[PDB]
Amino acid sequence: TNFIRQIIDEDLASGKHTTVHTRFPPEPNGYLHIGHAKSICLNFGIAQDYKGQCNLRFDDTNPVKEDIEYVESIKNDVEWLGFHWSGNVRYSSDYFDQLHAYAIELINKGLAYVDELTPEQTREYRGTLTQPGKNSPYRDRSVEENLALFEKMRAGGFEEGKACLRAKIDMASPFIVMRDPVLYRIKFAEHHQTGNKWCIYPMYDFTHCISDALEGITHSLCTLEFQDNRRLYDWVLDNITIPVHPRQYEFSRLNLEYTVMSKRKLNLLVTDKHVEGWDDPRMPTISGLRRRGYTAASIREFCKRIGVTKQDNTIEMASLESCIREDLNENAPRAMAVIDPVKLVIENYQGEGEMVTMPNHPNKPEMGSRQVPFSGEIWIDRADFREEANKQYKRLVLGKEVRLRNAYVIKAERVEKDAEGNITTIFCTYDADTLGVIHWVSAAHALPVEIRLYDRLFSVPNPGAADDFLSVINPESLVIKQGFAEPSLKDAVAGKAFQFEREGYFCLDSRHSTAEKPVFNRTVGLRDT
RNA sequence: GGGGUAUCGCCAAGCGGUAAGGCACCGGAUUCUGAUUCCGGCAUUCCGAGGUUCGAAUCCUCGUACCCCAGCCA
Ligand SMILES: Nc1ncnc2c1ncn2[C@@H]1O[C@H](COP(=O)(O)OP(=O)(O)OP(=O)(O)O)[C@@H](O)[C@H]1O
Repeated sequence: TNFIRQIIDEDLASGKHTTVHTRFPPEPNGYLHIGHAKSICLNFGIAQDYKGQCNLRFDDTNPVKEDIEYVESIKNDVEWLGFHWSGNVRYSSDYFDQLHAYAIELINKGLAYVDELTPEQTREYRGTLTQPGKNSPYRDRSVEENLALFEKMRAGGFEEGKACLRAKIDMASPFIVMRDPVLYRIKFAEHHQTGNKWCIYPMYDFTHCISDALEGITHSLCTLEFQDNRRLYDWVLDNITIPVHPRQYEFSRLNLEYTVMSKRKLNLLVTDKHVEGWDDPRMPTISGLRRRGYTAASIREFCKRIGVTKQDNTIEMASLESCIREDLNENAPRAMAVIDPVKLVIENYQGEGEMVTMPNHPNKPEMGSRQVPFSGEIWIDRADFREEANKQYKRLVLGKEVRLRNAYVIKAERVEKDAEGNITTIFCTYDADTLGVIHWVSAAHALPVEIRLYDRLFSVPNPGAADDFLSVINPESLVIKQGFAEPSLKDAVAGKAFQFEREGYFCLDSRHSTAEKPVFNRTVGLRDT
């Protein structure tokens, strides 16, 4: 339970409400991100918990920043997380004629006027954070005059910025938001829903409260920056004929260590091609997380974990990463692949190669078993062999034995070096009556596989607070490798996390994999210690 | 000037009766993944100073710190 639910409980009990109706309202100007997921889980979660409704409403009030691509991707991610909205998808643009009708009521009551101060001037008259503002010389036009000027606006008679509609509140109010907040501005831009029907568009504050009222939203939940704004919310609803008055409650937004959430910024990474696109696996976007191999259930857990408070905060990746590991550890069928490979032959081995039965899950027999080809000329990961080591090192030293995964206890004997002091191959003896551990892959039966080792995108924890977040990108956010994996991975499906034993949970990258050359994104590493 | 917030390294319960939980972390026991699983340890102390009370993280003063607002963006 959190503060928002205690409020809802009181509301139900006191008989203030009988049903709860929330909404998630993203603007379609970018893909959704892990931050949005916190709001989604909150809004849609309360609905199903209290057997209530939650609308998906696209706040599409600014046509020059939104695109249809986003509305489709947004609907996509919402479902993927496992949530369904109430009834049909809604749009603020759905209320354009209603909004305009309400602007007129405001005008008719003298609570709004068409101002003509330029954009620079409007800023000047607004005062500062310590100095009150001042009434525009156009502030006292007659209702009749305002009706005329507004229709001129509506009818495209004014250039952009040459006139706008404003609420007539208080230029000296300590709330900067109540100093005659603009209600309509001219934009001769094709809207993705209403095409060119409109050339004057409503501002967020005017649109949002009226839309919540019309939809019968019982609790408008959004982030902390809107606490001041709440005053305008109520002011609008108090001066127009509407029969309900939704209440807004604010909770703090999610900040994740090492990542930027600002869609402006995420947009820069994409536009400047510093990442593949919105769903690149290093992005904090829901679709990127998906491609990265996270699971809708792991994200819901994350939300469940971070809580909901008024407290500003920054979660460490350790918490996110914890969630996906827990999920995958339980449901991921284990398999084997070698990322950095150095050849290892067993001379002692006689035969064209046998077959070893390995479990799909070392702790869950229920998940079945499989037939993995063993051999003499195998593949091993470089860092597993040590020509020289100490008691700690529990892998393959040039003097002792090491158990192969689910196979034979081999024994290191004779190395062979590459001219440049490197190791070309390892020769070891095997003990036919054997069946630390190390993973392997029969050279003869090995499947060529690309591996994409992903790390955090930024090299500082709050790249946001940097003078130039771009200059603080991690150059090792993605490190590609060519390795080998057992042939069963021949049947991996896009997004189906496997646990490459002793490395990390990996998943087939849709975007890149092909027939011969599959591509595996490393979702998250294993607890290395 | 206004609106907000202050509990462990990072989250977070608490709502006058004596500091939950989770992530990280340190042990130790199993383990053919240095994984998983188990065991145990991690706030006499709740931004600071005063005060009320039998008892205060919780009430009341008085400070201090941080966040948000001056888009015809949301
Ligand atoms: N980081 C966040 N943490 C929690 N909730 C968020 C976060 N960012 C946005 N939201 C919520 O998502 C809802 C939709 O956000 P919307 O896409 O309209 O704008 P925004 O993401 O705040 O701004 P921007 O488009 O500049 O990123 C908002 O009502 C807000 O409460």
